Amino acid sequence: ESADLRALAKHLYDSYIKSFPLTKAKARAILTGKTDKSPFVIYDMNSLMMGEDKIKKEVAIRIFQGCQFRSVEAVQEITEYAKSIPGFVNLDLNDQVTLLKYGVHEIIYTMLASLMNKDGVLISEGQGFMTREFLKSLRKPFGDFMEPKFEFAVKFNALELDDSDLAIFIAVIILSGDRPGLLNVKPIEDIQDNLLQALELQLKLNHPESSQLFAKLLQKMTDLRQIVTEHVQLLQVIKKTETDMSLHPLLQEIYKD
Amino acid sequence: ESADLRALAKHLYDSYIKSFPLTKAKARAILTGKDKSPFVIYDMNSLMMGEDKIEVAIRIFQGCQFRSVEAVQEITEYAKSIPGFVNLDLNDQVTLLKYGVHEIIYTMLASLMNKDGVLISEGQGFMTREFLKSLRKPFGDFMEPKFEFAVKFNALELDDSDLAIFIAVIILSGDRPGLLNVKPIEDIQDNLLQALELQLKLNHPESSQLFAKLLQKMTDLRQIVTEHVQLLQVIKKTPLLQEIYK
Ligand SMILES: COC(=O)[C@H](Cc1ccc(OC(=O)C#Cc2ccc(OC)cc2O)cc1)Nc1ccccc1C(=O)c1ccccc1
Ligand SMILES: COc1ccc2ccc(=O)oc2c1
Repeated sequence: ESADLRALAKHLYDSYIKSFPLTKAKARAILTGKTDKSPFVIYDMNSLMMGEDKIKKEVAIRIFQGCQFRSVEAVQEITEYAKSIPGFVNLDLNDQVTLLKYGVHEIIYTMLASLMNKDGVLISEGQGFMTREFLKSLRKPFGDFMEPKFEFAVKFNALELDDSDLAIFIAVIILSGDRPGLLNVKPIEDIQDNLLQALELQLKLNHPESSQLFAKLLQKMTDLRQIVTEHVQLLQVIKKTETDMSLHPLLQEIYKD
Repeated sequence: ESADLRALAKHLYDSYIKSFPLTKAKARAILTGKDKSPFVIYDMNSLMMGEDKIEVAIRIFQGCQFRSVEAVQEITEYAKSIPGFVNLDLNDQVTLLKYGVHEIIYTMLASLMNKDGVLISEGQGFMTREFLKSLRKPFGDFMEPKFEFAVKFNALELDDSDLAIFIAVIILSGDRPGLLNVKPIEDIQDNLLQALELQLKLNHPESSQLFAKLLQKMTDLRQIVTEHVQLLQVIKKTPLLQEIYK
């Protein structure tokens, strides 16, 4: 029965809204230009320096540190959302930890896309907007850390997915049977089918004109995995290059593999 | 008319049954007996045996925390069922659910509980009251306070149907801190109180002022929740998983 699938989608969207402070719609409104929400934009060091006045060590490191603290915030929100997903809590604790560890970074990048536009990415709760170039400008090796994300962001954004569509999609990502170190795959696999079934109906209903959106969206997953692998490689260089720099413990634990 | 209250009462009962895997009647049948006896842990060995059938002090508490998380999701599904809960401001729904859950968990917990022991693993196993009491502080005290409440609360002899309305009343609480709008929450709560009152009289005509007595309990729930959090802070003083339970 579709109603069951529709109801499940409704639940996920509801959980998605409560779980995440900044929705895609809110981000789009600030970016679209729909006065109250207008974002201070950092395109230069002085603007970044200025940003402190109205927005919440080394600048390249400080900015990289900002993401690490923010990622921690995302992990907490994703983790909160993940519990919402029907039957995720029920799964074996190790599997819950394993799914979240592998799943979280992919979701963050997907979720990040909502903030991003070819020019820049929203920061500090949408209070400020950071230019893509400025992040690109960052001194090696830290400069091309958001360059991969931006590309995924235009390509993925192209989809034009609404928050409701995303909430189911993030759910599918988290509940992935094919995760290294899983004790039970079958319980996870069954849940994903429901998410997959719900997502498929949701896209058709939501984006009737769009064709093979489900297939196109599912393809996106390969890109997310590629991005995560690239980031880990980049992270490895950062640690050796910067002995002094410190990584968040929660973030480090996810990193270990 | 009155039919609406009865309609509401049945609707909550159906939602309550669907929402929760294990019911007081189902729990009752196992403690009373009626079809395989739950594995019983009275000893450290039995608990070790218990894991396979289905450190010492710390691990058990985690299971309760793990179970609680399951309860919150189950409660959330049932909470949605309640008429007009979904319509409420999303911040309010989160606030009612957040503050509401602990009181409901203990109330739900009570149905499983008997003076001697509390059921676990969906009635698969029974943990002896004495064994829980034995556990090294702060853990030894932790369960016992719940047992005392359960015995007194169980005294009412409420049926699952009575609980379902009662559970809705707890969730729909105006007092909760940070509510943006309370007119809708109190107005819905008022209707549920009306439904609960009618349900008790019909379901328990012989009982006198059962409604008032049930309303009285809430004070018990608030103190128990107050106690559990206070003990919990003390527990703190001794990875990703933290995030889950939080
Ligand atoms: C270690 O954690 C990570 O994997 C993160 C992934 C990530 C990427 C984006 C993200 O969300 C955000 O986009 C954000 C944010 C943010 C928040 C608060 C803030 O004020 C202090 C400032 C901010 O820019 C959240 C997480 N990436 C980084 C981690 C550390 C340092 C830099 C990054 C970058 O992604 C990065 C980035 C701009 C150049 C170069 C690199
Ligand atoms: C999963 O097994 C458990 C372990 C611990 C508890 C503790 C409280 C409870 O109500 O139910 C439980 C169930």
